[PDB]
Amino acid sequence: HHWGYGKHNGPEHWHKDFPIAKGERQSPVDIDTHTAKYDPSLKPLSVSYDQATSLRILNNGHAFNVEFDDSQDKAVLKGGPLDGTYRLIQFHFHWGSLDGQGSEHTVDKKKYAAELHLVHWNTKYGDFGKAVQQPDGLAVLGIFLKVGSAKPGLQKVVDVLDSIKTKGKSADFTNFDPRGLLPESLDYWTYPGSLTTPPLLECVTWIVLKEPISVSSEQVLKFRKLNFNGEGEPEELMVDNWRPAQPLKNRQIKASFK
Ligand SMILES: [Zn+2]
Repeated sequence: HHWGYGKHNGPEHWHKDFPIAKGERQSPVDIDTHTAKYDPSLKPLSVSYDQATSLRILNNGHAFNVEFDDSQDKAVLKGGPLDGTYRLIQFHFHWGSLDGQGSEHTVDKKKYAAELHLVHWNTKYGDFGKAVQQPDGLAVLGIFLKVGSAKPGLQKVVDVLDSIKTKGKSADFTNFDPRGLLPESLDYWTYPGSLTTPPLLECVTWIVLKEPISVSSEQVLKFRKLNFNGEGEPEELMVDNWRPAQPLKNRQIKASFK
């Protein structure tokens, strides 16, 4: 037995192995745009991805992860609600079985077809494993995906998924530029939260972009051909790998824009 997204091991079960699932600053949440508070003391995001060095793409049994070299300040996030410098370590997606679901965050109860998470860790803690133990240890940039026109910058990712169909498989994935995954605007909401997968640690500063990117029906369809299972095991399609919205509790969502 292990946690997953099935009927018998899904989000509603996670609290048994990971009690923090019922904690005070769990993610994702519903962003209520009318009760979000505009904060003019919030700065612009500074995204510096021009020296980013992608290494590998991996099917870890619940998503696929594109990994980056985080040994130096190559791809960093600064500004916004953050204090200090956050290094990009990986990005991954959450998606659905149908176009009308897939995102983790929702906006006035609207679900998007998928959600992209660019995960960064605060360099003052020296390594990722130390960072996740701290309340200001990670920053995650969340980007919604809607189905419309194709996203050209996503296609290199889509074309390599056949080679990592099953859990545990990995492929070399160098020279991918994550700047091709960003929307035009960097307007955002931000709130303190958690990882949305076990161990669900409450160490994340969420930065959710307002503007979705559009991908084609064909591109998201390829996501849905991946497998939760390992090679030689019964085929389980990797779909609906999203956690539903959690209670906001004593938190406020702030907006960088009016
Ligand atoms: Zn995620």
